[PDB]
Amino acid sequence: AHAFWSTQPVPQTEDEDEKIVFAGPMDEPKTVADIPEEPYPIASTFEWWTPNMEAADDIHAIYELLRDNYVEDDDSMFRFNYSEEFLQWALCPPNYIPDWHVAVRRKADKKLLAFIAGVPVTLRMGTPKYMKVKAQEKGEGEEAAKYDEPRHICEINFLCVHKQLREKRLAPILIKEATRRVNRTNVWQAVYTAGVLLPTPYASGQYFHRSLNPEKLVEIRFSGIPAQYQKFQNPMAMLKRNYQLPSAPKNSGLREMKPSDVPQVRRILMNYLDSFDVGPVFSDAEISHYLLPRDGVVFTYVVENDKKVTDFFSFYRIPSTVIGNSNYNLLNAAYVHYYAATSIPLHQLILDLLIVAHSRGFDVCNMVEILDNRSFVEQLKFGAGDGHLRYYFYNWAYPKIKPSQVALVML
Ligand SMILES: CCCCCCCCCCCCCC(=O)SCCNC(=O)CCNC(=O)[C@H](O)C(C)(C)COP(=O)(O)OP(=O)(O)OC[C@H]1O[C@@H](n2cnc3c(N)ncnc32)[C@H](O)[C@@H]1OP(=O)(O)O
Ligand SMILES: Cc1nn(C)c(C)c1NS(=O)(=O)c1c(Cl)cc(-c2ccnc(N3CCNCC3)c2)cc1Cl
Repeated sequence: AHAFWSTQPVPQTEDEDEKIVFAGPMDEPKTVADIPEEPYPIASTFEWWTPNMEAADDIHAIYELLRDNYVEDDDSMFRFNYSEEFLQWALCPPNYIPDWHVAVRRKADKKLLAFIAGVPVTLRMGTPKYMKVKAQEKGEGEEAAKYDEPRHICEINFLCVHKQLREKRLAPILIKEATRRVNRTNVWQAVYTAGVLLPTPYASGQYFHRSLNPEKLVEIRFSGIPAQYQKFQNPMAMLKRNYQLPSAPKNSGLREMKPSDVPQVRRILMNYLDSFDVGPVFSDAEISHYLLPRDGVVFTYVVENDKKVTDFFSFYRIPSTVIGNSNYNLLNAAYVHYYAATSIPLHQLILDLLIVAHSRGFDVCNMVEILDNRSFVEQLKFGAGDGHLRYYFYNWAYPKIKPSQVALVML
């Protein structure tokens, strides 16, 4: 049973998801005037707080909460340690709404207890291709096309309750208050991902990992030496050999992205993401924000030969705290972000991603099997992990799609 999720406008079961044939809202159309202006009620010893995600101290406060209380693996070996610079980048994109950054603090001494954050996204979330075909076959083209235009909605992330406050039904209250603040802004859908299975994803993909520093990954037990390698005299030497990379990129004309690259990168990215059922639409301002290099946060390279940009890739950094190991404090992970290839095969473009990430001291390259990420898995020696990222909408009925039909990278 789901005492909270059963009350919310999301599909309730997989069986229900199979009956969905058109994109559209779940709930009753409602107005901003219908939405309470007073904050959701909360216990008298707590209070709502809106941190300023551009202000160093407030960013540091939220950073500490997440550092100590955000996503861990099941064996409490690793915990995400999103940096302060990362949080300001993720949470303050163009036209962000400060009121969508929602915290709870203990009233007496202002102890920070919980967080949830929304950001705007312009999303294509109309009926997927395979379902539009079914609609044509049945003379239902019109209903299937009703919500084809890209929508201005909310992306939700960084939901976090302090370890001491777990299993007290605080997460639902955060979710209700975030919903209220978003609805007051006349937005009625959200998109979110989680590693856990909730009612009810519209897509799911496995995580994949590419070892860059296998000796450290084995040391911290992110990886082990696979059985097959025990037939060698030095299993770790062979493992290191297996994962060795060039020390400099191989593509002629690879360089870091510059502000002047924004229009070309926008063009080639938007052309590419069009091929997917669910994907973001990005303005120039949003391309600049999400793709221009930021030290320690996001790294973006373009292939420019003979004064023209033909390809690009981007990756972002999230270190994870290594909880139990004494010798290392962090696992430095690079995550595959947006990319587009027009001049070279995708594997040739992404090999340079691995090369750059390795040169910069990253330990592993991670991604979900979205976009065309499957197309380079084997050649570049990615392996599936035990994790899955599930993709959800709030208040949006959506036919189940494959993860290779998802083009929205979730941070
Ligand atoms: C229109 C605008 C709409 C805006 C809102 C869109 C919706 C956004 C929804 C949020 C998208 C977040 C995207 C991300 O950030 S995913 C990252 C989530 N964060 C973590 O995993 C950090 C570590 N864990 C925690 O901080 C806590 O365990 C959390 C906060 C996750 C739950 O705290 P706690 O463990 O103390 O439990 P509770 O007693 O307060 O509450 C129990 C209820 O919460 C349901 N639950 C558990 N985990 C999740 C989860 N990841 N998404 C949604 N719901 C979740 C659970 O099924 C149960 O409901 P029900 O099964 O009884 O029905
Ligand atoms: C290195 C490491 N550090 N940590 C903390 C872990 C769990 C690992 N192991 S992992 O790499 O193999 C991996 C990774 Cl990265 C991520 C998740 C996961 C779980 C829940 N949710 C998300 N969302 C990402 C998008 N925003 C919303 C939440 C990701 C699961 C695994 Cl299992």
